[PDB]
Amino acid sequence: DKTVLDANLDPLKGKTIGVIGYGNQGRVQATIMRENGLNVIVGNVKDKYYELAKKEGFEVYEIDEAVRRSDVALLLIPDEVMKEVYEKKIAPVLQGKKEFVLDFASGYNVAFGLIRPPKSVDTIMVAPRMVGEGIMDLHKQGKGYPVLLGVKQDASGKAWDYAKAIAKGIGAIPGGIAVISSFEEEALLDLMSEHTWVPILFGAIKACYDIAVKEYGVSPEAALLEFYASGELAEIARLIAEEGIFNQMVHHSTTSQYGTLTRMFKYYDVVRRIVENEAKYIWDGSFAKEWSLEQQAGYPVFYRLWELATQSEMAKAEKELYKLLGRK
Amino acid sequence: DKTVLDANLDPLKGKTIGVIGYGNQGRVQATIMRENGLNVIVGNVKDKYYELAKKEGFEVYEIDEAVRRSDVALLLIPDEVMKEVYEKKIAPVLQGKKEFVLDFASGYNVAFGLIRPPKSVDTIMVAPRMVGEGIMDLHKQGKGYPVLLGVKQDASGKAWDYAKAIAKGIGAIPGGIAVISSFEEEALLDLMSEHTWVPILFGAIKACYDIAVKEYGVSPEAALLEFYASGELAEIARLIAEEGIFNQMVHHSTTSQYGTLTRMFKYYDVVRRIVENEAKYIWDGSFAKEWSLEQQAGYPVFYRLWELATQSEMAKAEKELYKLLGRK
Amino acid sequence: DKTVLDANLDPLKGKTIGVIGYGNQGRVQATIMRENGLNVIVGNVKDKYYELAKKEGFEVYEIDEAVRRSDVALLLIPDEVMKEVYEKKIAPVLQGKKEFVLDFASGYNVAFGLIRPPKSVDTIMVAPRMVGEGIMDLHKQGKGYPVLLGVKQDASGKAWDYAKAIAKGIGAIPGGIAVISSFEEEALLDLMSEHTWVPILFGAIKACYDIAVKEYGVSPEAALLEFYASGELAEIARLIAEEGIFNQMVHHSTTSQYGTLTRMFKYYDVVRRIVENEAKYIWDGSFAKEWSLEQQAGYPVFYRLWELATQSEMAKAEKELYKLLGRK
Amino acid sequence: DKTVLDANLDPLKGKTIGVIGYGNQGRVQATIMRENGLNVIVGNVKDKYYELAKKEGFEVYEIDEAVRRSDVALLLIPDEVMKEVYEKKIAPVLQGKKEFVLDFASGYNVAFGLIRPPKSVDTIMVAPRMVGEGIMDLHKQGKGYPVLLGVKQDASGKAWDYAKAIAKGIGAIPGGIAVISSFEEEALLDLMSEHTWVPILFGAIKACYDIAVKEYGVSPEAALLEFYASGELAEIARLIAEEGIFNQMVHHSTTSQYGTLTRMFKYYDVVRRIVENEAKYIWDGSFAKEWSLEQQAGYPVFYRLWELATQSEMAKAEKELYKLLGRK
Ligand SMILES: [Mg+2]
Ligand SMILES: [Mg+2]
Ligand SMILES: [Mg+2]
Ligand SMILES: [Mg+2]
Repeated sequence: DKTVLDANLDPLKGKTIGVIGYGNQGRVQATIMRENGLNVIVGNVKDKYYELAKKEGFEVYEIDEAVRRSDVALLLIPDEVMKEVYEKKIAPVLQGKKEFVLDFASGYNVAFGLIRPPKSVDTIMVAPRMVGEGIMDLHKQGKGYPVLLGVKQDASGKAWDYAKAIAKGIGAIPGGIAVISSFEEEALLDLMSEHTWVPILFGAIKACYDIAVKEYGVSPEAALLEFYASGELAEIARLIAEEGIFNQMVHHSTTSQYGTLTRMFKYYDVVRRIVENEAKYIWDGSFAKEWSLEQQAGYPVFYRLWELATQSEMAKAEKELYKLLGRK
Repeated sequence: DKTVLDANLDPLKGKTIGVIGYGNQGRVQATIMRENGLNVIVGNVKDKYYELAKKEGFEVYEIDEAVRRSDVALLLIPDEVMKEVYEKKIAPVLQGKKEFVLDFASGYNVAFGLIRPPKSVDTIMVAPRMVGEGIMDLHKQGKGYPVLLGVKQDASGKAWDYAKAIAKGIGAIPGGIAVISSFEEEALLDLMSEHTWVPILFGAIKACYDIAVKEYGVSPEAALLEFYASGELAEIARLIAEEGIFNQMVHHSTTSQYGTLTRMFKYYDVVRRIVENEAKYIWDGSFAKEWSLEQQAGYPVFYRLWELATQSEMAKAEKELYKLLGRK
Repeated sequence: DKTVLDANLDPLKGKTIGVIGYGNQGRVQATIMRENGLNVIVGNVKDKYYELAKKEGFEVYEIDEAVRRSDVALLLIPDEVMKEVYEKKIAPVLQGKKEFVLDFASGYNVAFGLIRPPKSVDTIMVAPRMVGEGIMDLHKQGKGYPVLLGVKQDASGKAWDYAKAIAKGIGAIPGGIAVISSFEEEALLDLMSEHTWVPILFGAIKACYDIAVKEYGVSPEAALLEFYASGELAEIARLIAEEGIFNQMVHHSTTSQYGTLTRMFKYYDVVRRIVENEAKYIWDGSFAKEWSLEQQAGYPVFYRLWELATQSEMAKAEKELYKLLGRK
Repeated sequence: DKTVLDANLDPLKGKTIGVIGYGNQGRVQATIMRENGLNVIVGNVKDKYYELAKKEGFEVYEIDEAVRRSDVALLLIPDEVMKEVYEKKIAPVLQGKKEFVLDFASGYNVAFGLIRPPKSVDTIMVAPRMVGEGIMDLHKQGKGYPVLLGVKQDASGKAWDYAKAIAKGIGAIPGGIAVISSFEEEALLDLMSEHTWVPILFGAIKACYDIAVKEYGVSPEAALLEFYASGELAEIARLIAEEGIFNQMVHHSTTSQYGTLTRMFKYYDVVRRIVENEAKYIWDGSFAKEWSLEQQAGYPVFYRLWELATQSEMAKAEKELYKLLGRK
């Protein structure tokens, strides 16, 4: 199969590396690769993070100074401000380079054309699939972890080797794995999840609550206990990842199995058409445009929805309960 | 009827003219009217074009400078950057004028309100209907060529006279003609063509290819030969422009005539509905809004579509083929 | 893999050939193989053409006489009269043959069963993709040109060799190419083009005109200048055939590209449905029946439509105009 | 204006006329114009009509012979056999003529392209609006009567004069009138009547009968008395033709007027849609195709319908009844 389990690490010995940002991700990658025998420098503005990184032993600079010194760079910062930074400070120095390597953690700002670097550069991609904290909690066992690879522009044929060397330098492999894919094939995923089943689930829960209350005379303090106020859900999401998704149900009763399976094979089509519509809306690039426009307006909708959701009925009752049970 | 065939040229003798931009159009217009007995000056930024115009015997200044010296101006540049230019350099120098004449080549940035000059100015329109190159290939025979005229604001009653004088000064008349119309009546046209039959044609071709392949087991190397890989279309367009649209078919076989006529009179309503929808969407001004917003966003959709189209199935086969026939 | 570029030519040395018809095709196809070192004889009715072919150095006989002498034949005449000819003069003289070869230029009269020759005959197909005139303009460069091959009935296992030898004998190869296919896979093509995008295009243009006029108060003398009275379509088709279909647009503006691409990916479904319907209506053979019937009636619909189309407002306006521009 | 009431008659004095057919129409026009000072000859096959026509004082020849002698001709025969006749006997004798005039009584076989004479000929139309018998019953009062005129092909600028002279030579004017129109504007009419209200009326009557019987227990021997077995209808049509269509109702009772007017303004749209569909089906020429094909088959549908209609229930009841009232 395409999968990869280990590779070399030499192309990054003899060069310097410039890490951008020192948030959750930037901190981890940086340290782990300082351990693997690499020269590392950071680029960031003088703020809280700035003091935190040097303090761990690093020689911290500002951003564009960390690039003139480097032949490689890691742009580990959010996808909402990464654009502006690339045009003001980076773009000129980048133009004034000969052979560079530029890395990302997400393909949003690239796959959709919001960033179009030159052809004198080797562009790559490296995307983990961990929340960011447990990654360290696992590396201390020598464990690896999974990632996604990809490339958009190679001018030396060495892009894949560079990417594998990177994935190795961060403890992801050996021990874990790394897949080959494109940028689109990662943004598509990181969005669909945030668009199809999370909101569907939330709305289904809210609807169960509303119906149980306003049509069957049920107490608000009860529904919550069953639906999500109890950690039964976590128990499900756990056995899912460990024992499997379907084999998980073997631990529950037969009635639950029957109802679940029937109603699952019964509603599979609606969710399918929904997912189709959303994925199509994304593939073309409308959602990026929508989000950028909303940014250009002042996040009005965001405000009103963040209001409505909290000022709903379920949220209030949840408040009294969580208080009554000590839950903060 | 409305049509005009020739008029005077005296109102432009005794004045100066400022031609903005020395691209395809501006170059031609200036080169021509330098011959009809007129003094001409250019305004443009110092780049490739700047060296070319002066090289041809012109005196080249900066844009704002070329206006202080002029009582007339030709704003021959794309409709995508004209706004900022007009707002920064022109607007003040124009406020500091007494009686001016401003000319365009399209009505997009005006008809839709993206430009609202003062009332101390005569605003006009002159729109050819040629690709830009053949205009020279024809003037060398002394021929004329067709144009569209219009006016948005006149404060001296001489606007139409100025417009006719201009159309004469560029060799369009006599020999060709000139029509009277508005700005809307030109943008509407220059858009509808780009919105109704070009894309319908392209999609129909693509669909014929896809169907022929994926449902009848046909070779990709064949369909192209019939549909567009052969220059049969060029002959059709030529006979259209020269002999007539319908009379053209007299040269083809009876079977083709029958099929074409029937299937045309059969599928006329659908395209009519489509065209109605699009023209209505334009008349109000939504398309301009959409385009300006996409500009403000970063042309994501443009990028993704330019990607999909090329990464299609037909394009790859056409690429394999063009290489095979020797076609570059 | 599939395509062919050159082959042998020996099977046609030691044999005679009988060319039927001396119209456009028969004229070119004959001279070239006469040059390539082949004995050639023509069969045609004694009329204008009859004098032309012999005048060029040929020995002209009558059709039935040209077959008794030949072991091979080329039936290069329209698909509307071929049936009677084959049924009256050819079939009788053909029963008393032993090893014959029969060639065509189209598969209409065969693929649809309107002709069912015997089994002692080798039936083949050769279909160029050129207007018929430029083919000779190109052969003088030693060039080749495209063709489609196919077979319906082989009683000697040598049919493909004969077809390749033929294609080589008319200058199409080497220099050009030749594809292997069936009769259907050519009739389907030569029809769909005449059924799907040509009439859709014509109707869309007509509708654009009608709408622009009768709902926005536009002048008839103007719309034409934009839509087709200018040869912009010719430039589009030329760039299509030469550089590519989509890459063609790079020479246009950005607004045009955006509108075109959007409206193309927006309507792809409707035309797909249309094309499906038409291709299905053909595959089964209904259109052939329709056309064979209309002939038995007197071409009434043909007449009425040829009338309506010409007596439309657009045609009258184009007539008033083409006069005004000197166009005959 | 737009109408004619009288005109000259000299262009037809000094010439001969060939009247084809001696049926109801031809007999009348011939007998008449033999009185207005014209030399007349007939062409027809030797049968009853031939003997009758030569008995009435004419000199009779054979059709083809009657044309060599004439410079004008009247083709007064049905529209179902005219084609073969024109193609066999007339066309050959007509190619060798110099300046001819050809007249019709209906535009069916022409307007639809089933006949396409040469260009050295003057083609015209003259269509009365009478059953054929009463025309003589009226002429003997010196009256005129209505006609329709038209032209398809004039090569001498004299057709209209010829047409008026003809309309005069038959006593239709003065006393009557003559209208200007085309061939289409005559066949369209002569068909619509036979397609829209005649069959609608018949079906409505049949339906009233069926409903009255099979849902309200009525006697078959009664309904007929009311619906059409009584001549009440004839009076309505007579008053229509004489006093007017709506003023007619003044003689009936109020209740009738109210119901009629209401249900008339209530059902106007449906019949309008029907008529639109039918007129459109005609204008293009599909009905002619249909009829010619049915002719080419054996008139099966005609037979089956002539059977069904007569073998209905209403017909059997009317047969039992008419016998009971002495009606043959
Ligand atoms: Mg995310
Ligand atoms: Mg344009
Ligand atoms: Mg063809
Ligand atoms: Mg009739």
